[PDB]
Amino acid sequence: NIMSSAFYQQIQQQIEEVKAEGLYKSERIITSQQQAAVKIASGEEVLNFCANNYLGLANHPALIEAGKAGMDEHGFGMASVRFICGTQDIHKELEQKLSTFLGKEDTILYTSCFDANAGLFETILDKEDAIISDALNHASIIDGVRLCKAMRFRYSNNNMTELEEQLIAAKDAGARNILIVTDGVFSMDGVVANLPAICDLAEKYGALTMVDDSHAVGFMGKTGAGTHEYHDVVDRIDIITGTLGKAMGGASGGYTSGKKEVIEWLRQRSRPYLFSNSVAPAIVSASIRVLDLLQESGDLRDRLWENATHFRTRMSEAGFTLAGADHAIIPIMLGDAKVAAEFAERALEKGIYVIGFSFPVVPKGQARIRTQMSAAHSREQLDKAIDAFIEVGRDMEIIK
Amino acid sequence: NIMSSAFYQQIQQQIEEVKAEGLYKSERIITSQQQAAVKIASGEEVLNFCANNYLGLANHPALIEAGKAGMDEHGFGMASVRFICGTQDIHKELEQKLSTFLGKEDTILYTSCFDANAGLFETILDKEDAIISDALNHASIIDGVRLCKAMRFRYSNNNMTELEEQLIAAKDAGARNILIVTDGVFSMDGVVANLPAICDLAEKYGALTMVDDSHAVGFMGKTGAGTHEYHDVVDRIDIITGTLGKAMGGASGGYTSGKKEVIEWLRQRSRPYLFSNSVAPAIVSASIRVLDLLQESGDLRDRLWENATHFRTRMSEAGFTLAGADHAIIPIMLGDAKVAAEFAERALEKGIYVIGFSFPVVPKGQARIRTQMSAAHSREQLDKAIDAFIEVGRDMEIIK
Repeated sequence: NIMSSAFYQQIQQQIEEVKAEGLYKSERIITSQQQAAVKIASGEEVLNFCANNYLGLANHPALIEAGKAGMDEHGFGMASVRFICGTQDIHKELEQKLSTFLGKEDTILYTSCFDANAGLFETILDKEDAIISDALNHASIIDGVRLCKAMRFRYSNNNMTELEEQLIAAKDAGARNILIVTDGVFSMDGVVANLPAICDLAEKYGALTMVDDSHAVGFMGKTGAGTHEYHDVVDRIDIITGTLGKAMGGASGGYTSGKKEVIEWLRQRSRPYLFSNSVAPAIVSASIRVLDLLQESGDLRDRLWENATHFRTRMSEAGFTLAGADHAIIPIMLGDAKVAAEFAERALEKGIYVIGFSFPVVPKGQARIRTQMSAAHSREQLDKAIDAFIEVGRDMEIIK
Repeated sequence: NIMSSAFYQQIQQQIEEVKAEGLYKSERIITSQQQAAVKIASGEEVLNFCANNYLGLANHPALIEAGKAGMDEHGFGMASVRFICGTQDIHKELEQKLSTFLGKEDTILYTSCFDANAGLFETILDKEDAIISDALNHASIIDGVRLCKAMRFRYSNNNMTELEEQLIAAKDAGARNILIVTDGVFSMDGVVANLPAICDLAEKYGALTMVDDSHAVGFMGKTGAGTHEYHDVVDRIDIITGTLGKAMGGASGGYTSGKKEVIEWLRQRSRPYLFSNSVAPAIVSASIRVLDLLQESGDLRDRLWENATHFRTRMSEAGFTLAGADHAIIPIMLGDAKVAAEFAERALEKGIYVIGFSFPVVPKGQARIRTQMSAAHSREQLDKAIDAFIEVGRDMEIIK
């Protein structure tokens, strides 16, 4: 417009500062499908070690055929919200299937877990209530709590002592309902949350439990229901949120599961559910097929855990410092941010695709490179990757 | 448990209160594809007049086959965000295609327009800035503004005088940047916003303009770019948000379009873009096919507008009071809430699916039934609908 010139100038300045601080996120164009071997625009094939394709279902032919079948049987889109004319039979079918898979009474579907978390806390909790969140919760949970008028309390990561202290402070504040929100798996450390201690403190202080099993559902546990099956704390965890964009396929969608009263109140008052388009029939059909496929074979889970144990053993032997325990997310702790950036660059030169993270996302100087295992990797590709990692670590004067 | 029971009991009380006021939203299961004739679980075929399938693309065979082609070429899902390893070539292709279709420099894709509005205001405007919103903006815009630390200003619907007053109050308040947010089409009145007067006031007071063309893109305008093409105010509107869940297919997805600096800053800082899964390849391929198909024939637009003119003329003759102008949304103004509910029930008995709206969404007593035209309706089905509507109006002592 007129004054716009100054406005965009400020934005450009900010962008340039982001480039100066070394935090500019650049997207790498992919020309192939989502699998273990990915083709970039430069023509090179690289081994992908930074995708949430834990079970390799993002290119599974059964899911592709189920999506085609869904598009032929129920159409491409709904072009309406759920309560008007966007609810098909496959939606309720997937909801019942998810409720039985997770062991809850009912579920409600969103187009993403971001909107599932955003539309939960404000719909349930008033000013009288209180929310107690782990300090390292996901950004969607943080924004959803920001939309909630409840009393807000945080406790440092996995510090059950601070959790009990904040519970006491919540009771003293006169809180009606108290909700404890936590990720099932902290997506930057590869550590599973201490669910038994949380449930015990909840029963001690009479509080509700919410778990975000986005990085857990599909393979964590005996049936892969999530971390609530990992610690055997089903029926003690009240609300469970999750996504389909991780192990459960990798397309899109989210869900919230709990007793029918909460789910009805969500269908009546959750703003993303009322003012956003319904879930596409292809994704719903593919997710139903995902649930069936996970009921048919635990082979992919065993492959993933074998890959994880092999990676952890071979990388711990070579002198690398690894974090986390008992999960497909294995971070390589590097310390300095520039070291993490150079490690990612060099590993890309050797044909391995990884991503490092520094200050605004993880503390300084605890810079790390988050490698993510996958059931699509074979020990040929795994060993090629691990060898490349050890080569880069030796070249950078890291491991000796 | 115990406190769980009390919590769910209070929730049940709230649900029962919602049922007492006659505001319980119930979902009707659909067994057929999304088209003009929809089959419910009771076996009946009904004519749908409450879906945003303006061009009938929700069941278009070209989009279904293009989605199958996309799933075969680029997979089912990405299982990663855009800046990690979720950006394919088709994503950037669709972004450039949309930027040229809308006449903007660049676009950015989200999994829904809800997240597009939620991730815009907080990313751009600080406390130094100010936002001036139409009092009747969509819920997604409201939630996005709620996340912004800027000064908040409202002006009554289409009241350019109050808009100028709030612009003056914002300049006097010392606002650095001022942004005027508005829907292109108000989805409850069928009225297009007074974009020329808004642009004139913005140029007078040096303010940015944002338009949410969700109910406009695809058919409003000469090429269907949106209401900014309707009023010929491209380059005068700075930012445009929109969805693909309406005329552009009806599946899911959203976008924000503007100058390249803003889109870069969004790719670097928009929280839903950084912490939510990328758009599925099927939807992206189908949207590219949508843009091509809309550039290949203006037949669907002509069918939609012919249906709209026929409906408005024949319903205005029969004595009905219709609102709106120059849009596929035609509200039948009924006044009383019980009248709107009974009209919807009776029209459902006649085999027509419509939805009425009363107090918390539209003023009392301005109850209305929002009929939405579609290029999938044929004059056979359209005339059957209008006959049913006139029958209901005669039975209810409304029209005489």
